[PDB]
This record gives sequence, structure tokens and C-alpha cells, in this order.
Amino acid sequence: SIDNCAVGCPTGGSSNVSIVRHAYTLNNNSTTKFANWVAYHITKDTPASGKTRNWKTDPALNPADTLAPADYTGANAALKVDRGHQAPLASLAGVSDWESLNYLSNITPQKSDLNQGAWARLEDQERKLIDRADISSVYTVTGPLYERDMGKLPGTQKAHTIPSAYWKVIFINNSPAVNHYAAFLFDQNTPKGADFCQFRVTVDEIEKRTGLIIWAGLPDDVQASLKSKPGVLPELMGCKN
Amino acid sequence: SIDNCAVGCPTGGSSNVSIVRHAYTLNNNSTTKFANWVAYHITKDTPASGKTRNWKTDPALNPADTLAPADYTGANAALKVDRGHQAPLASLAGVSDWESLNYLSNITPQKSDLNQGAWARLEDQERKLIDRADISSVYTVTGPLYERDMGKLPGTQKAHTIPSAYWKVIFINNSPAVNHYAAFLFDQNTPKGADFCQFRVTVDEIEKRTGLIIWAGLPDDVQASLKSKPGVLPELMGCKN
Repeated sequence: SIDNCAVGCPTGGSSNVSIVRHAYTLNNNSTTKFANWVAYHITKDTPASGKTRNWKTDPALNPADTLAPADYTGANAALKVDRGHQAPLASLAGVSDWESLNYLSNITPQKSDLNQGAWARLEDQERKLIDRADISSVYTVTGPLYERDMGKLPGTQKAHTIPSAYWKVIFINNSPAVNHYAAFLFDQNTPKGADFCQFRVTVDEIEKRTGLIIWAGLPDDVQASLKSKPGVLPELMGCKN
Repeated sequence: SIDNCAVGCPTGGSSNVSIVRHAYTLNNNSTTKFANWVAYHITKDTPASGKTRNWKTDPALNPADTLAPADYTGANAALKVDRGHQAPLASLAGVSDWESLNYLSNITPQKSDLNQGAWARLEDQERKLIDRADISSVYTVTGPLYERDMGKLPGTQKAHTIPSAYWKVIFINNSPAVNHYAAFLFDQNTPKGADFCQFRVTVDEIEKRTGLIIWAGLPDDVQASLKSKPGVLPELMGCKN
């Protein structure tokens, strides 16, 4: 009964079953050990600050198909990666099953510079949208990309594939068919001081590089015309041109 | 109390009072003899086909500040201009005061190649938006530019200024703050077979060439960010890139 997608969750994910929670809907990849995509719905009631971070193995998944807290041991030192959230903590921590935002199925090893730079900045702006009087929902779908070998976590013997990039597709209110939207894509190697506005892309580009079909419940003509046109939602997030 | 603008009718028009009808809201220019701007609101109930065209002097204006049917005598043969509508007839002909769509305050001498070409095609696409299930309203503001001498109507002695171009700013549903929008500007000499998609511009360009402020009731920050960014609404009208 929880729709975190509004216009159809993505198709093309490796699992045929997705986990549905108030915090988000997620489709896990048992080979890479990271979710293929995470869809969430921010509203005036979902943000919450100051919640703690108790990393934990997702109890809804088989332990062999996801990572455990022990698997990240030595990762920051070896790879300079942080435990980065797919669905953001602060934007959604007000929901009833908020601890699930810290389940490792909702985390990936994200380079600190990206995590603490452009990515955090986009999270801040995405959350601020909900403060606008006429904006009542923010629907986001986010996920990783796997384009080049990024190495391996040193503290685990599990087969996993560290993402080389991350993307986020966002629209407000009801549907991209009538409402402003945006898509961003950042490579793991994005410098710490990078301006997130420099990474606007089309949804089509994301689809082609991930094998997914986002906003899959939209009429074909709407999908055809809007997926190849960068949106204007970033202009409300402080970007120009 | 008929609101044909939704987010504030334009400021900057030469008249301090505008005519408000069900068909449209119009601000007249007693010097040029043509309206500075015409704002209208298309809904599923406003289109009507097959209405006739009985040109008439607008009874709400002083006859010296507008044109009369006799004024267009010989205009087509002399200047190859048609009596072009600002607020479109077929998209709004179902309203109660529809005859006002044929009042000359809603008409200007528009080159027939533009009138019967790109301008008519944009009117068709604009009206077609209302057929989409999720589009409940189309709010449009349209008007002329006066940038070069276009000559004079041969059948009149009244001082008047023929437009050199025409523009149209459109948004759907509620407000451009959250919904798709578009802006187009066409020179009087646009060729007959021109694709209207080539004439997309920003709202800022129009404001700068007219002296008006469109969507004048929007928060300043919304106005600053969206008016200089071309909208994506044309993509739903058949345009690419």
C-alpha cells in the first residue's frame, strides 16, 4: 500500500521482488551486493535531524546477498570511501521504519570527496524543495553505475562490485508529465569542491548506462519526449543555465 | 473576478485598466490601437469549432483608441496581412462572451504567411494540450512587439503601429513555479512552412523587448530563476531538443 514511485517504479532491476518500506522501495542486486535502485518520497513530514547511525545487515535479505557491518572494516583507510546513503537519512528519518535507512542494503562505499561534497550538497537542495509552499512531494530514484573496476573492500571475502558512479532522478508533486524534473550523475572521482549543478544529465543517458527504465508507468509518448530533455527543476535548486 | 492569469496578469501595459471577459483579459494600447497583451485560459470546456467571424469594434473601448472593421479595407492586397487573433477563436469559442474573440481589440494585421503557418500550428498544438488526461488548464499570455516600421493600413487615417513580431508564453495546470512552460517569439516575416519549434525563447527575452513583467504575482526568486530558462513544455507539443 506504499507507493514510493508515483508513476511506476523502475523495471529492469536484477531482482524480481523489491523491498517496500515507508522509508523507501529498494531493488537489491545479489551479485554486486548493492541495490540496483532506491525510490523514495519526501514530504513535509519525513525530514528529521539528529538521528543516530547504527549500521546493520538488512534483515529482509538473505545474508549472503548483501553486506554486513564487518565487511566495511578497513575500507576508509584503503579506498577513501565512506558508508554513503542511497535514500538520504535526514530527508526521510521521520518515517516509522527510519532505522532501515541505516541498513546496509541502502548504503554503498562512496568516495569521501563525492559523499561529503557534491552529493551532500545535492541532498541538502533536494530536501529544501519541500520547504517551498507549493511543493508537496519530492519523488526521487537513485542508484549506482558500474563502469570501471574500483577495487574491492579489504575487509570482506564476499564477491561484490564497488560502483563507479551514482545517479539521482527527481521530480516534484505529481508527475514529470506535468511537473518540473531533474537528473544528475556523478562519477566516484568527483572532486570535493565540485558544483552539483555541473552534473545535470538526461534520464535517457541514465537508462542507457544502467539497463533500467525509470518512471516506467508513464505513457510512451511522455517517456519518449521528456527522457531526452534535461529538466528545469535544478533552477529551483540554485543552478543557472 | 474572472482570473485569466492565475499567477498575476502582466504589469507594464500602457493602460491602467484591462478589460476582463470570460474569453480573455486584455490591456489595450490607445496609441498603437492594438492590445499590449492578451491573457487567456483554455480548459476542456472552452474549445468550440465552426463559429463565424463577424469582426466588430470593441464596445468597451473608446472608438478613437481602437480599430473598426472599415479600417482594414484594402489591407490584405496592400500588405499581405490577415486579421489575426491574439486570443485564439477555436480554443476559446465555447465561452459565454465568445463573440468578443472577434472584437478588433483582439486582432492585429498579421502577415498571412505567419498567420496561416507557424502561428496557426502553435495554436493547434496549444489547444491539443488540453486533450491530455492530466492537463486541466492552459494559461497563455500573448502580444506584439513594435521594433521596426511595418508600414500603415491603407484604409484608415487613425494613427496606429503595426507589430513587427508576436510572442506567446504558456504554462499548464497551476503555475510555472511547478508546471511545464514555454515561450515563443515570431517575426512578422516568418516563412509559411517554418516549424514553430525553432522559435522557442525565454520569458526574460520577451519582458526585455516589451517592457512588461509576465506572471507578475510569482515570488521574486521563482521569477529570477525560471524566466531565463527555456521551458520543456514544447517537448509535449512535438518539438525536439
